[PDB]
Amino acid sequence: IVGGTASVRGEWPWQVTLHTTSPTQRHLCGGSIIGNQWILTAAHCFYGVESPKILRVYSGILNQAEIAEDTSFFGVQEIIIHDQYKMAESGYDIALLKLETTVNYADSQRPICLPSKGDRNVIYTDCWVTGWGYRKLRDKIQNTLQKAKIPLVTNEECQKRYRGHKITHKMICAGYREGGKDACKGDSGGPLSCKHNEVWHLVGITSWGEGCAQRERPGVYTNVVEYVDWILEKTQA
Repeated sequence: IVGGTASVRGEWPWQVTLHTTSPTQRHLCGGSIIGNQWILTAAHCFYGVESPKILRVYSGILNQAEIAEDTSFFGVQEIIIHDQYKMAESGYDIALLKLETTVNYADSQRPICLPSKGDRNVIYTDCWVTGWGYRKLRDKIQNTLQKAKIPLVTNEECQKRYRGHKITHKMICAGYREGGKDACKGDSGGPLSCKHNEVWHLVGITSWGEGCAQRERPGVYTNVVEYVDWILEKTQA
């Protein structure tokens, strides 16, 4: 996260840190608890990932330092990547991780509400992007979970900033005209949480951007509401 600040412990209880154990353990991507056995994240986070066996999901984490060899984690039973996914910039950057065991909800770990189709007319004015990603294009994974408040921009406005791309209605962007605050490498798969009516909704999934926090380059996110039918289909046994 560029231009953000340290999060308060338990402030984003749905935020998880997805680790890979290969070659050695490290943070791979962010993700969001949306069900007792489900994490919603980004499809492009599994590039090169041949098996879910090398994945570990850690919930209720503030500092990466809290994660040690003796720290409990959730194994991943199945990685579900949208069948239309090809690459982040072309959209459909969404994936579900079916956990081997169920998450016991508590103040430190709880699900974020999925957006409602009836709220695509709502104007989210309190949205935040979170993660342990880079604080600078050329950086490294951060210890403390960072947060940054970023305004949503219309897709028409976003398209104007990415003329070489096709910003579809299945994407949603957030950023400041002058840049300065944005998600970055390592934040991928993380949530774009927006508080509406005293309730937090998973509006977007951190996906991509032209570098990080540059002026006139809004961050691009997977427009979650466009995937609620997909999520239901893929999670409904």
